[PDB]
Order: sequence, then C-alpha cells, then structure tokens
Amino acid sequence: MAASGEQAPCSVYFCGSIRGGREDQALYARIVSRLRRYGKVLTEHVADAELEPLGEEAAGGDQFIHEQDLNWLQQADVVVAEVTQPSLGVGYELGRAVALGKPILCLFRPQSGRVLSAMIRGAADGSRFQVWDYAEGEVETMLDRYFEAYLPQKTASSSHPSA
Amino acid sequence: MAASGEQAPCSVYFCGSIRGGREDQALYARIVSRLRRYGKVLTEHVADAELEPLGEEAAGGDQFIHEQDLNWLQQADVVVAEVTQPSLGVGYELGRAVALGKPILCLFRPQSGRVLSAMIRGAADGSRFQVWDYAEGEVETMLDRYFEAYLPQKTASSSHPSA
Repeated sequence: MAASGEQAPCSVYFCGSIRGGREDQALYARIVSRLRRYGKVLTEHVADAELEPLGEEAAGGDQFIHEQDLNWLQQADVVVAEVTQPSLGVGYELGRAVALGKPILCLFRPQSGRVLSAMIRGAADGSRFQVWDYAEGEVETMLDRYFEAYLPQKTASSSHPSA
Repeated sequence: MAASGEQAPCSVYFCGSIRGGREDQALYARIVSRLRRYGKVLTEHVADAELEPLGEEAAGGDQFIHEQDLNWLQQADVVVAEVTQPSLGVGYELGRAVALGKPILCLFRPQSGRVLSAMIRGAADGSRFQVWDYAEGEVETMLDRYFEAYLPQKTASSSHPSA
C-alpha cells in the first residue's frame, strides 16, 4: 500500500542504558511507544531487548547493538535520554550526543532524587542540551512540553504543498 | 624555588563517576596517585572528594565540579577512565572524551565481569579509544603497558637541549 500523501515525521533516539533488561526495559518499551507515536524511534534495539533471554552475554551482539546505536544515533533527528539511577550507556549516549548529538533532552526523576550526575547536570547549557525532571507518572509530560515547543506542523497536516 | 631545569611532564585525566564518595573514591585517590606520578592529574576534583562530608548535595558545587572537569578534560594531554560497575560520569566522561577527548583508555574489571557497557565496548576503535581489562591488583599494569607504549623520554631526561 503506497504511503499516505503525507510527509515523514521526525526521528527520536531514546537512550536508556540496558545492561540486562529489567523494569527500565518495560518503561523503555512504553516510553519508546510514545516516541514511536511522534516519529520514528531509531533506538529500536532498546526496549525490543525484552524478547529472547536477556543477560548481556545473552545472544544479541554487543558490537552490533552499539554499531547500530552509533549509526542511528547519528541519523537521529531528535534525541532524548532517560536518566535517574547510575548508567554507563546513558552517560555515553548523553556525552556522545553532547558532541555528535544536536537536540538533547535528558531526564532525571526526583522521586528517587539520586541527583543527576554532576557531569550531565553541569553539561546543562540550555542550548539543545537540557536536564528536565520527571516521573513515570509524567514522563510523557516532559516530552509533551519539549515537543510542544517543537512538533508544530510535523504532528499532522491536512494540506500537502508540492515539495 | 625555581623548577628543576627539566621540562613539564604530561597531564592525565582519570575519570571515575563520583556520585557520593566510596571505595571508588579510595581506589581513585590511589589510581590518582600513580597518574599524579606520571604527570599532572587534572581531575584533581575526583579522589580529593573524600575530604569534607560527602553526599552529592553536600557542599561542593556540582556545576563547579563539572565546569572544571569539562575545562580540564579539554586541557588533558592524556585521558584514562575507570569502568566496572554502571556509572553515568564514566559514560559521559568516556563519551565526551570520544568526541572532545583524543587519547582515551577505558578500564573494565573481569573479577566482577559486569560486561562493560555495549556502548563503551562498541566504541572500541583501537585508535586512541581502547577498553583494557584490569583489577585493583593490576590496574597499575594496565596503565604501565599503555604508558610504556607512551612516556618514552617524558618519564625522565638527563639532558635538556635548548628549546
């Protein structure tokens, strides 16, 4: 079936250190579901990691996981990383995005108030890089405020002017 | 007292997510002692964090901690980050070094075999970025092999040609 006469949305790269596959994996599949609603989620690897037996060394391909992550992260039109408890993938994904990434939204939850790493917090430039606070009960809101200041017509358009 | 008629060594930036101040803090002060022997350690903030009451929010300056870390990390002639258990500062320090850093040595311990993050491992380019394995009983060796392939005359020089 030919695609609708509409343009393609944007892409979102949600980072969320895996190292195994736990509740963060479940929260990731949900968070990934919202980002997947806004546009295309490139970090499909994440969240889609619950399937098959988990355990890092578990079949998967750490190199293939990162390889696609670095390439897609580079193909990401929009990037947001979840943060709360210590995380190497989140720190690397946020640091790499700081330099190779452009639009970077970071999230830290106060419910645990684990004080976001001083590095991610200090990186706070408020110039594409921002550390917003949130909780599973309002994560969608954090993205809603940021995206509301963003997705204006990309969200939907009844008219489709010639390219 | 005027400095000896010798040139200045190199500088080393040892990264080691703090978030509090624990054994990693003690292992950091020691590791920092070896790097401090090779040249100048810019991450003086780390390790030197045991003093005064710890607790992140504890007096210190998360922004000042990162601020100096980012600037010094940029002034680092050599950079090595410790890795083993999940860490946001290590992930960010390694990611930022991947892009802004140049010489980057990463360390992961097999004793716990926590499988280094797929991102740090996948970043394994072996072109300044390398993930070496080690244990508190041989950490100095990891640095000794890397530095042995490095600090040749900078270690010491009886002659001091004009410059």
